[PDB]
Amino acid sequence: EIVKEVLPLIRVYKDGTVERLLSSPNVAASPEDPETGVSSKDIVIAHNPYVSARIFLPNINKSHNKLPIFVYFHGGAFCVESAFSFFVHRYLNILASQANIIAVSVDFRLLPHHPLPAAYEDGWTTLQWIASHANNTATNPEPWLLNHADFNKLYVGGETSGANLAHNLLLRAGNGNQSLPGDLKILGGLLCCPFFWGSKPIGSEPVDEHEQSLAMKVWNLACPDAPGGIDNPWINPCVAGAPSLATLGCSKLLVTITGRDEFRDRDILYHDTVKKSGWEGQLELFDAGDEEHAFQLFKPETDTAKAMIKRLASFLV
Repeated sequence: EIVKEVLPLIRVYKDGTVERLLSSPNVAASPEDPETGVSSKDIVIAHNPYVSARIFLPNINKSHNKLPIFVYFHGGAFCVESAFSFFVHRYLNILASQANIIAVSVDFRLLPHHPLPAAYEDGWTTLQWIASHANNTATNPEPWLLNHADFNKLYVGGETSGANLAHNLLLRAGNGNQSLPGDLKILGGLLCCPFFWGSKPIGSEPVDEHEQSLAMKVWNLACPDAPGGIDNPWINPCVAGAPSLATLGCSKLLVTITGRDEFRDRDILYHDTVKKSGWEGQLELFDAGDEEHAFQLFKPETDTAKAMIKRLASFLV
């Protein structure tokens, strides 16, 4: 019997058995991906609360220099998708090889059982875990990080809800009484169609249906206790009295948008607010074209997807 529902994404029963939308099944890590040459391993970042990940290492054809790290958070409205899906595996294989970087695909906790800020906390745990490698305080070090990772080139990002998550990580890092082990800094933020919303319809957003929007339902499930509801700074970063976007804790920031994404105008407002917030870094915007959310993961062979991957490659640098 049904306790919660946010169709088409998720159904939760009295017993805590959950039906989720599943856009692709999980695939296994690979010693060497046939198409891209990227190696992957599944590792435990933390046992409790349980946080795992897949790490991606491109072909090591030269080893003069160490590689940028890209910590990636999948989308799925905080309640579906996976760090290990066919789509994410194949996508990060492409990115890792094209950009020549190490990728970390984070399997953070999801609704219904873990409301925000659980996912936020898991991302922070991930970053601490990475930074403890750099100052030699990691109890169970990943050799790939010790051997191939350039810790001065840490990038953090994702799609939609995952990009929202990265954004909140940036704010935490830019907070004064917050530090990573060894006071490690984040180089860059990559936010691809980030999930942001608000109580008032803006731009091309439908006016009357706004109260019934899927975003309202998703936010209520992810964080019902949130003060201000859909206007809480976690979901609406441009809301009055939110932390200033001048405190984003990186030095380069690329915001990615698309034509058919429901978050287009929110994303556009967000970038523009960062621009006039006083933030000091390299701020960039990329309009990926007439596409949906995350189109490049689904159709990586299109000219538009290839153009996006190329653009990202020149950013993750």
